[PDB]
Order: sequence, then C-alpha cells, then structure tokens
Amino acid sequence: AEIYNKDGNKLDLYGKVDGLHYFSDNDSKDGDKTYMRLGFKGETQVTDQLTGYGQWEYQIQGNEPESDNSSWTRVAFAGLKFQDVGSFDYGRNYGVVYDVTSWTDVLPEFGGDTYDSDNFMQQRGNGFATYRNTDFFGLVDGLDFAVQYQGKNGSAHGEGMTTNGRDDVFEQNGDGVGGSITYNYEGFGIGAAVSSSKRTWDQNNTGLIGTGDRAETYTGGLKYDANNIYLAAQYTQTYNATRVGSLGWANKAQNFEAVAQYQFDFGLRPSLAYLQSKGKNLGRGYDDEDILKYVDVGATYYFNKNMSTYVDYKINLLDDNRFTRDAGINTDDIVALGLVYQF
Amino acid sequence: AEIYNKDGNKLDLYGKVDGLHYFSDNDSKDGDKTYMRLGFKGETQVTDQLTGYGQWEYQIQGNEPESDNSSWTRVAFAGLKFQDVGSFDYGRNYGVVYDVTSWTDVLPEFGGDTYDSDNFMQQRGNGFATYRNTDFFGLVDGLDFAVQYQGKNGSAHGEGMTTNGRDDVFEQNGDGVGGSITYNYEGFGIGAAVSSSKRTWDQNNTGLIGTGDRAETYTGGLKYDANNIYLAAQYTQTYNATRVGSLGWANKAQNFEAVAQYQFDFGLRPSLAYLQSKGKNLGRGYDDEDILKYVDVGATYYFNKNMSTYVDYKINLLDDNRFTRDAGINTDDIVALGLVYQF
Amino acid sequence: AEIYNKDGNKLDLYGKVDGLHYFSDNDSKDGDKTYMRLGFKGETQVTDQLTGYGQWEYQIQGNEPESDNSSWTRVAFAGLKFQDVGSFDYGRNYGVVYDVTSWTDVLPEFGGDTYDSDNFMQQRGNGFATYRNTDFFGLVDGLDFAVQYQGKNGSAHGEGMTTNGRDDVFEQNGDGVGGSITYNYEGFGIGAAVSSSKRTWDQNNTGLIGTGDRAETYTGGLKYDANNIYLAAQYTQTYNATRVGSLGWANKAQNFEAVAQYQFDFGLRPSLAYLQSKGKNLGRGYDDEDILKYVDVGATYYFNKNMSTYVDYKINLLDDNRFTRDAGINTDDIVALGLVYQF
Ligand SMILES: CCCCCCCC[S@@](=O)CCO
Ligand SMILES: CCCCCCCC[S@@](=O)CCO
Ligand SMILES: CCCCCCCC[S@@](=O)CCO
Repeated sequence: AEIYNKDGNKLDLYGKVDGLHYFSDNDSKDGDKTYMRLGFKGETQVTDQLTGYGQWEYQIQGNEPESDNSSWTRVAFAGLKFQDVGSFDYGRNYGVVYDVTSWTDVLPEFGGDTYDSDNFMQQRGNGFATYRNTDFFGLVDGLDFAVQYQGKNGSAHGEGMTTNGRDDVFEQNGDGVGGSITYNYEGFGIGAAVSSSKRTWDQNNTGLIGTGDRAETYTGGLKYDANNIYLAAQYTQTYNATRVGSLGWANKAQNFEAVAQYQFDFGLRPSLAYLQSKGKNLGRGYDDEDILKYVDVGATYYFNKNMSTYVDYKINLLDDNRFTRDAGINTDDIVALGLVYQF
Repeated sequence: AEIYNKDGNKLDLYGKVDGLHYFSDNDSKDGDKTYMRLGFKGETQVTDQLTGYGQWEYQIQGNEPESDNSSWTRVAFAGLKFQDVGSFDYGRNYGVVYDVTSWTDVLPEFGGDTYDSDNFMQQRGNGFATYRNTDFFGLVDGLDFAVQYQGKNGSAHGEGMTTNGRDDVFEQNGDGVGGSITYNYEGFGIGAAVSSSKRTWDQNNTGLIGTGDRAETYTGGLKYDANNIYLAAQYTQTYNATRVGSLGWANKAQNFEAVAQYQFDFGLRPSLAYLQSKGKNLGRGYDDEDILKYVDVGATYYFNKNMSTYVDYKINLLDDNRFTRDAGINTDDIVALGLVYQF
Repeated sequence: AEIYNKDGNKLDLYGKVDGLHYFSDNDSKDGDKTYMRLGFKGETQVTDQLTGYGQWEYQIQGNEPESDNSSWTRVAFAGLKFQDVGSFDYGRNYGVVYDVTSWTDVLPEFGGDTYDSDNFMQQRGNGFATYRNTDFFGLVDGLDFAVQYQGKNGSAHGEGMTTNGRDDVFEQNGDGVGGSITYNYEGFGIGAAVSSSKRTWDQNNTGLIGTGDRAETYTGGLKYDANNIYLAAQYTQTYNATRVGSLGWANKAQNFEAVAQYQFDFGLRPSLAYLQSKGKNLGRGYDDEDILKYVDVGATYYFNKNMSTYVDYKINLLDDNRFTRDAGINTDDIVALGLVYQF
C-alpha cells in the first residue's frame, strides 16, 4: 500500500500473512507453514527523466515458537532509472535467468524449484549489479534486455574468503556474468537468458558431485497472458549449476516447467503445472536421475485484491530409490491449504 | 496508528517502545529489560457482510548488544468474518483458554504467568484454527463462543516430526481441541473455557514429570469492568499442562489469579493482584508444591493514549526450598520501572 | 518520512537501502556489504510544554544468504521532554561521549571507529538513563548539557550476571556515569565530554590486556558548520576503555579525529579525514602501538534528499607488524562504493 507520496518521493509499504498448512506423508513436509512477508518500494523523482529507487523485502516465519524465530531478506537494492535509456541497480536482487523462468513460477504454493535461492544467477542472490534496457531506448515497445554481474560471494574462512562469506558451499559463487532478452506483444511472450558463473574453490574441493570450473545456464521461454488465460513454459539446460539434494550439483541438467491457468470472472483460478529436472551423467555411480519431477494441480480463489485462499496439490512423480534417499530428495505428495491477507 | 484506509482496505501499523528496568536480588531478573513491539492489523471489505483480515505482531528486544539481538513473532494469522455468522482465522494466534484468562492478565509488567507461550492451547502458539461466533448470530448481545483446533507442532528430528518441528519439548504439542464461552453485560463478565491437547512422544519419553496421554485445562472466570473500576478473577485446573520450571509438567495444578484496579480521572491507575499455581501430586518426591505464588502491587500513570510510565512490585511469596531450586523457579522479589511510548 | 500526524501524535517511519561494495586486499574486507536500516520516531503532545517520545532503529544486513541473515537494534528508547527544563529518556541509546565525538563521525562510509558499539559510554549501548538540558533552561541559546547513567550490563552466566547478560566481555559494562557540555553559535561548535564506567569482573579476569577497576574517557571537540563548509575535530584520551583488536583494551589511549568537507551547490560533497588511535603502555610486550591510523578521502553526490551515491577511500597508514597481526587489526586499504535510497 502507498502510505506516503509527497514532494517528489513515494513509498509503498506492502506485505502479507499466509496462514498455511502442509499435508504430507513426509513428516518433514507436514504441518504448519504459516509465514509473512514485509517490504517497501521507495521511489524519488530527481528530474523529469531520472528517478532513484530502493526496494527491500523480508520473510518472517509464523510457524515457529518464540524461542527461535527465523527470518531473512529476500531482496535489498538501490538504483537509478533514466527514461528511454535504462536502469542500474545493485544489491541482493533476482538473477537475470529469472527474467524468463519467473514466467512459470506462478503456482499457488509450489513450483519454481528447478533452482534455488543463492544458487548462482538463477534466482535471488547477493551482490547483483544489473543494467536493464526497457523497450530498446523507447524505439521497440516490448523488447527488453539486461546485462548482469554478480560479484564473488565466497567462504567465511580461509582461502576464497569474502567479507560476506558463507560456509555453505551451495550458497557461494565466484564472479558471474549473465544476460537476458525478452519480447512481449499483445499477451504473447518470448524470451532467452544465459548465465555464466565461476565456481569457488570450496565448492570444487569438498567431495561433492558436479564440480567444475564454471556454472552455466541456458534458458528459453514462451508465454501467453491475455483474455483470462495464462500459459507459460521454460526450458533451462544447466552445467554445474543445478543442486542435487545433498550430493552436490548436476554435471548436466535439463529443466522444464509448463503451466496452464484460467481466471474465472467470479474469482476462481485453477492451475495445472508440470515441473521436471533431469540429471545427466551425475557421476558417483548415478548416471541419469530425475532430480525433480511432479505434476501440480491447484486453485486460488480471489475474494479481492487484498484477500484470497488456495489449495495446491503436488503430485510427486519421483520414485523412492537409492538416488533420492542418498540425495535426501522428497518423493512424497504435498497438499497445501492457505489463507492469505495482503496489502 | 491507522496509516492507510482506501478503496475498501485499511491498515493499522502499531507498536511501542518500553524503556524498562528490573531490580531484583536474583541476578537473572536484574537489569535492563528494554524492548519494543511492532505490528500491523489489516482489514479488507470484500462485501457488505464479508471482511478479510490479517494480523502480525513482533517483539524485538532492546536490552541486548548488536552482536546478538533476539526477536520473535507473537501472532501471525489471516481470516474471514461474516456479519451475524462468525469468523474463521488460522496461524500463530492465542489459544481459546486465553479468552477467559486474559481477564486477569492486565498488570503493569508482571502477571499472566500461571501458563506460558507455546504451552498447549493456553496462550500464544502455532497453527491454531479458530472458529468464533459473536453475539450468538446477532441474537444475544454479549454471548460469545469459540471452537479451536491446534495441529501437531512436533519435534525437529526423528519420530513425531513436523515441518515446523522444535526440539524443546515444552514448546511441542499434539492435536488439540478447545472451546470457550463468555457473557458480558453492562460491565459484568463471566466465562468458561476448556482445552484438550494430545501430548507428543518426546514430552512423555524424556524423563520429565507430568507425563501422560493428554494435556487438559478447565477454566472459569469472572470480571467487572465499568465506572473506572476493574475487578477480575480466573481459576484454571490443569492436567499435564502447567510447566513446573525445568522439572517437567504438573500432573495436576490449580491456578488462581485475582486483580483489583481503579482508574483515577487525572490518569493514575493503581493495581493489586494475587497470582498462585499449586502443583498437586507432582511426583519426584515433592508431592504438593507451589509452582508460583506472589502478590503484585503497582501503578501506571497515563500521560495520554500514546504515553505512560509505571512501577510494578512483584512481592514473591514462594519459599526458597529444594523444589524451587531444582525447578529453577525464581522466589525473589522484582520491582519493574518502565517508560512507554506507543502508537 | 512522516506517515502519521493526528490528534496530538506524529510518527516518522524512516529507513534506507545502501547498495554497498568494498574493494580491499584484505579478503575479510572485500565484497558485497549491502544493508538496510529501518526505524520510527514517534512523538506525542501531552500538554503545551510536555511531550512524550519513542525511537527505534534497526539494521538488517543485505549481503547474506537467506539461511542465515543478521540484524540488530541500534537504538530503542522512550522519554519525556519539558519545554525550558529538559528531557529524560531510557533504553538502548547513544552514550554522552558521542555528543562530541559524533562531530567527526560524518564520513561517507568509514570513520567513527576509534571506539565501538557497546563499548562503555562511548557509543550505542544498553540501559542508558539520560538527562538533557537544552539551551540552559531557555536562558542561553546554544548551551547544552547532559548527565547520563548506564546500568551494569553483565555476563550471561555465573558471577556478575544480569538478566540481559552477555558472554562477550568487550560488550559488558559495570555501572557508569557520564556528562557532556556543548556550545554552538552561528556555525561554530565547541564541546567537552567525560565518562567513568566500572569494569565488570569477567573483563578483568579473562587474561586480556587493559584490565583495571574503571573505564574512563575524556573528550574535547571543535567544529564549524556553516556556508557549505564542514570542519570538525575531536580528541579523546581513554583509560581501559579503547578496544585493541582481540588483545583486550588499551591501558591508555590517545584518539584523534579530524575532518574537512565542502558542499557544492550542484550536489557534490568531497571529504578529507584523518583518524588515529595511539595505544600507550599496552603491556604484553607491546608498549606503544597505533591501534588505528588512516587517512580517508572520499565524495558523496546527492541527487536529492532521498538519493545519493558515494566513493570512500580508506588509505590505511598502519604497518603490518607483530602487534597488528596478533590483535587482528586490518592494515589494508578499503575503497567503498555505495548507492543509497532513503526516506
Ligand atoms: C547494457 C549495459 C552494458 C553494461 C556496461 C557496464 C560496464 C561497467 S561500468 O558501468 C563501470 C565502469 O567501471
Ligand atoms: C457448526 C460447526 C461447528 C464447528 C466444527 C468445525 C469442524 C471443522 S471442519 O469444517 C474442517 C474439516 O473438513
Ligand atoms: C539537576 C539535575 C540533576 C540530574 C541528575 C538526576 C539525579 C538522579 S535521580 O533523579 C534518580 C534517583 O531516584
């Protein structure tokens, strides 16, 4: 909600409370999942064509006792935007791969998990410097592109250390570069993205699988968003980038996400999605294994812009086998039931 | 404070800073206790008779250094309210036992501690699904009732695990059911509450006292709230529900709280309260011991709705003995001195 | 930003996002340093001459992954202000030594580090009770003084324990008393401050250097703040108060900070500063060592009140030697590059 707008600056304070419950045969995926998000979007008019902005978003879990409550920053960045030239922002933000893969990340509860947070330039992560050009200098409405640099987020000790270092190797990265191009026209969307990150010393020298010099993602995507119908698909082919449970990363992975949705006038929105991640030549005796594979059927009912409720059913297609147990990958179904207020 | 109210949605952002200091012979209860609370109450008009709402409240301690600052969510829930039918909400919220025991939880600093947070359905806890009926379908002004379900909040590992699991057994619970009825009329209040929770495997198989299949509370309460006078009393009889320091829980407990207050026109509000918790047949050689017992004398001076200061004197009536030392229960006096800004 | 002002109470919700990056040969000082701050300033008119107030400020780091995000309260206090008499506030707040040393704490990124947080009464710390007199009862415009008491912030276990205890001895303190006087007139500022804190048992009995009965600071300061020119200097002489890396504290220390700045009309603000901390008779074989010593050259460009960017270059003058390695003191340069949105 816009709670301030005065003398050239405005501030949107926004958030939500999701009363959320998971039902699953997997005990680790069963029970209260209530949480909230809080954020602000600030924007200031410097001149006719130049605006400064800042954004911050924070998740606070609501399913924990008061002795040990968990929370974190999703994004936190500042930037500058010049009309018919472009923008620059820096901070914790989304990787440019997500400019395309976000198109399928629209399920009621699940989805968007053929990749993780702090997972190279694929989703949210630290220290992105992002240059964006919107509508090609105002000459081609709908044509957007971005170039993105991610600085090294290293270890918390020893060699390859950064000031914001982290001992979990799955959350580290070296210097990376990425780009995205997208074109939207009368509801039809088409986009490509590419990212290339250096892998740090710790992630290649701790005995995990999917070691190598660089992490790489190549993404293509298509969507249709008009007349109350939402169709989208994305295919990403990764190298040393996709996480495989606890085992490490996938030498090669082929990720595919597809979604179909329809918005009824009275507020009902049914959703059918298919997500899949295929590990190829994973090593460690596993050759070719499904890292992820499930069908998602669900529905959100929008009371209005400020309130909704939804059910989401993750029909898990993975087999319980040696690879999934070793990696610690869930192969059980999850049904999500949620009640959501937002402002 | 209402910082937003527009096109059918309003948002109250509220909070306070309590500059607070404790004086006690017990070193663990002596010193700076400064803290703040922050929250929002959001509410949206869906129709003439249907409203959606969300609430979130957060405590941030202000008495710690910057290397290690502690904070937690008190409540976080969403819900729906239909006029002359009732409400439903879900999330971290207060247990329905508190619909009655809150009546004595009105002291300046102390009080309200014959029970804890995350202590079955007695106070704040995770995953409450709460149905409420207000004024009996609009036919009996003052008559309220509630039915409440709390889902299992289990361990963080092994058997009886939940996704929001917790290794502290005092903060766990199994499935529980509770109800409350209250009637208020021209300042006079009368109420009863009942709760029945299943106890998890860990809380019955870790060597503690007060083990058993279910936790149970039966509460009665009376109050008078009119003509600047506040009188209230509550009596709760619990089984395997009341915490006894570190020892475990009380097989049986008899809890009683009584308060008397008077609001002077110029802003002074003196308070006299008596709290007591009697453990019966506690085992471990005890067998009948006071778990809690103190008289509280205090006063709050309200400068206005936004500012006040208070002194609160917990005259501790417990004897320093084997049970209290073993349980780790404070038997020393505490004087609280506080300065409070709120909005 | 003032987001509420109604019926005698107003509330300023403020904050910023600093997209920040450090470049240094020291790996521990190199990389993403993005962070945000959030706070509110509340103030209520009780009468014509009496106002109640509350303030709270919070830092949330933006350079960490979502599994482990760090945050803390900077200040949290309530108080009362009577016109032409003075104010009283209590809580986590700034020590009165800072009434003078803040004058040099105005660099774009660095500076203000001849002392720490939770470092006796020198900067931010817990449990300050602060009495302030502004303009000497309204009889001498510009003449301010303060008396301040800090209650014991002790250990988290054993002897010398407080309820808000802390096991890091560098963040503990005993009872302390401090005072400040300042005089400002047509841009010219002059001030003195004195503080005297008791050192706790743990800080004198854990093998560190700079042990002794009391911590003491004596501070003098001068400044000029007018006609777009900012000049300021502070000299503090401390005893058992200044931190020396991990080694302990400095028996005696001589701290000096000097700054020169100029505000161009078009928004550029160049800054040149010199900071220095000289340890005297440190013991442990060290004798006389520079604890801190660097020159700071930098510049902030203000787009407007809500947006800016800056570069800050810490030219480190310390030699890499036995003392600096043992203490773990950085002797490498740091260049800071920041983009900042604030409201
Ligand atoms: C789409 C914009 C192309 C990226 C160019 C950025 C070059 C880095 S520059 O902005 C910093 C100068 O050191
Ligand atoms: C008039 C009904 C009394 C309240 C009982 C609530 C039952 C919960 S049920 O509707 C959810 C399980 O499907
Ligand atoms: C002349 C003003 C003196 C300021 C110091 C106040 C003394 C502390 S006292 O008021 C609290 C002990 O009860």
